[PDB]
Amino acid sequence: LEDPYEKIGAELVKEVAKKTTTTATVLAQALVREGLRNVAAGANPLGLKRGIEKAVEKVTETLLKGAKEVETKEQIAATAAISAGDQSIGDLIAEAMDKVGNEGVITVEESNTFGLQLELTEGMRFDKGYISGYFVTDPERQEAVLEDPYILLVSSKVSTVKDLLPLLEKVIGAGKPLLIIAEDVEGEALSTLVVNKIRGTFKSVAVKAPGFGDRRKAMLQDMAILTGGQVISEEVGLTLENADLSLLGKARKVVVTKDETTIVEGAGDTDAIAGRVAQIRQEIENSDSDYDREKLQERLAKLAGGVAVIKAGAATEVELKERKHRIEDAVRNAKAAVEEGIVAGGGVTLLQAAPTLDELKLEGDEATGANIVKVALEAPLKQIAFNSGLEPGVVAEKVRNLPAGHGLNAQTGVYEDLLAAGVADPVKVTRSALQNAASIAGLFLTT
Amino acid sequence: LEDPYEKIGAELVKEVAKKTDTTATVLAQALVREGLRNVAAGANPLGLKRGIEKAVEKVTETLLKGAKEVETKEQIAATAAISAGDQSIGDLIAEAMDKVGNEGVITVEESNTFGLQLELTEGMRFDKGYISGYFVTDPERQEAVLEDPYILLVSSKVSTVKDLLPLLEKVIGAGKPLLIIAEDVEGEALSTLVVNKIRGTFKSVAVKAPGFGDRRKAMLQDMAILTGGQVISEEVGLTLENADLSLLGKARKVVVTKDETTIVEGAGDTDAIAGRVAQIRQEIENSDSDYDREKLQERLAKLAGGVAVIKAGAATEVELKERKHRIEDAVRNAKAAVEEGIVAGGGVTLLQAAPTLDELKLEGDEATGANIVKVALEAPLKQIAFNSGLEPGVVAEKVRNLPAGHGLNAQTGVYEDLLAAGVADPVKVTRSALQNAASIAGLFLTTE
Ligand SMILES: [Mg+2]
Repeated sequence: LEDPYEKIGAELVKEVAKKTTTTATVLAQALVREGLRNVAAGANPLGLKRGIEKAVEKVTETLLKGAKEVETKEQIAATAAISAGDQSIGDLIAEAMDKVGNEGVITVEESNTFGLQLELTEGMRFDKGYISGYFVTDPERQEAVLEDPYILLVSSKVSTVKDLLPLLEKVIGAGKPLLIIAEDVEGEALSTLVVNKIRGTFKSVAVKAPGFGDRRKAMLQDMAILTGGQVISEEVGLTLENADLSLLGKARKVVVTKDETTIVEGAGDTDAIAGRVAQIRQEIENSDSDYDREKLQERLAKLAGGVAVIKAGAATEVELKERKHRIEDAVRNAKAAVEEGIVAGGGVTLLQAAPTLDELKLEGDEATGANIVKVALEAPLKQIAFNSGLEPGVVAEKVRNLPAGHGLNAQTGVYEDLLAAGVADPVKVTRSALQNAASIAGLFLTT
Repeated sequence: LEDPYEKIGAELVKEVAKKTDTTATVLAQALVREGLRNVAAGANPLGLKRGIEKAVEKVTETLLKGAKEVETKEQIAATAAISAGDQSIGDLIAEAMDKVGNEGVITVEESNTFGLQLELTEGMRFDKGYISGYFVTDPERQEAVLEDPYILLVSSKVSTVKDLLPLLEKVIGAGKPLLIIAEDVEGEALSTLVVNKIRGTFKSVAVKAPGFGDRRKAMLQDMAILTGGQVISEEVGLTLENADLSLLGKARKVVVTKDETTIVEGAGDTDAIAGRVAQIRQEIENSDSDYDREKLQERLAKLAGGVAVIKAGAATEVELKERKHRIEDAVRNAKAAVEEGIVAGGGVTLLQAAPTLDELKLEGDEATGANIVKVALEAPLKQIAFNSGLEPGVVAEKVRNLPAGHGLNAQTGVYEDLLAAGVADPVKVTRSALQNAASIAGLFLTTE
């Protein structure tokens, strides 16, 4: 017996949570559900809202405090282990993470041998995707992939053709593909690119150069040095209309997604790349302004860290797929666990955070909004036990009474330390999930 | 044969000219002495003045009308190079106007490298200066300049001393200066900030946040993102007690004048910024009001625009100051050309304008007031002829006649096209000079 009016809300919250999950939705649905219930009893939608927010801030802290850290390769490997359901894969990720460090570029690649192989190379990644989604090549992943690409680096906009075709020709005359990173690519240069690309006459991609202004020119310089090319900036005697392939950097493979370009390989001497690396260590030392050291460490990281490449073997392209996926997922989990740490999954951490909300003194509407969150904190667990075909109220009461870290495991069915068991979660994820559920829920009780 | 009187008065005028704003001074003197003779011949002040005012208008629409427009990077470049006495400069500014766009912010600082530098960075200028002039650090330029500051955004009034202590404590702890932008900064809060600045204890500036109510609160948030800071509010974010330096935003430099605040190089995540600019473009499209719309789009033009910096090849001395104040003039002066156009430089475009006065209602005293104007229009060129040592009336008569758009030069001594010959003024400038003079003259007539 579910109230029609609540059901219609339920579905409006779900159809939203989609766009911005399973935890977050079930968690939102609960919040909104208790929301409408108290809004109907004459309660300020706003007061219930701010009250929720305070509750969520407080639970957040409590979750970040009571979070098991993940630092040793050994631990790290275990986290990735779970995320992929394979010890072999987690160890290879932990290896890679150790080599290039937790925050390093770790891509995964379709090897033709079989098994699982780790290789390191140079390259870097920046948060700038393709200009047009028409530059795409693997529709399912929504990525463009160039192979043995020439790299055009331009410190201005590109929109004419009169300066493009000189270069373009000389590049198709090599039967090589091309990545161009410029201030921007505007139509007549964007369309000549996207078009020749479908004609199949010319494969390529265009990406907005990262940053703004002068730092932007230094990051293009960076890329030239890490690619073996020279930045095209007519301001210093280097015409676009006049450029032999000599001015373009090369690499092994480029990969552009909706928001990040990855170059893999080089591309400039070990000398030059060392030179740049040092010079940047210099600026770092000779600066007393913290911003520039931030942005410098940043440039350094990409330039110095290089790229870890995980190689996977297979025979069905579908397996190659499922594999690439599984690994990629384990990476992002690994990285997230190394940042706020890790916590018992199963929705137990959340349901056992509820009693932290008594340390909170609020009055009326903001106090109810707090107690609403307190009830929602159990939704994820209760929801799981329901799919498990167990008794929601009943499981919420057999867990509300157990050691901090133990609850229902729907794999075995055996109430145990869920952390032990490898039912865990990166706490970033549990904290994100609550926060969104609480924005969504807030917005609802207000619009 | 100078008149001790007209002399004693031309002199008095020159001083009232050195007040705000020299073409105007010669104009104002010409209007006043001519205006005096006539007053000393019966003619009424109020009458002549009123007349001058109406006579100036006419000369205005006319000067606007005879305006060679400027759009292109060529033209624009050309203008600034004149007003700067360099063509590197001209270009460098025309360039600077290419990038940040035409009505964007273009800052000039004195650097220590040699080649005048164009750096683009994130940043912002808004229309509010220092709450108090005691924050001034360069007393010549009436400016407060702050290096590597920590910026504080507060959507409420700051008055209370105690409220800030826990934050100020932490900022003195870093040797960094602080720019505070609140609803206001008054009372013991204000004096405390000031006292400390005089002492040397602590380097700050306090500025009022722009606009009102909601719309102010939104711009604050804009400043927040552009800087990496978050707006301290008592409705979303937390109290001013137990605040962290991570809350503060930062930038390479803040310039606060009597009128304005520039934030150079905000320390914000370039993509955080981009994202917000997005949020605004959306708001614009969803906007139900053509008013709500123009506001949003200038907010947007501030974020996305950033700030052109120009560094002054130095090496090495007081020249770096002069050199700065010139580059600056060449900038407000190109921004000005574009906006209204250019005209016959020299003292010319003004002269040839007088023939536009006759189309008025030449009646009584106001008839004469206007007749005074047609006279002073000669003044500009007059003075110049007086320098290279010519015959005012002769040079003046000849030029008075030469086909619309030609006149004499200074280095050139050639009655040739002077626009082409490269000698010109922003209309606006020329229009302002006359308008000002008349306003001076305006006094000497009514008052003693
Ligand atoms: Mg300066």
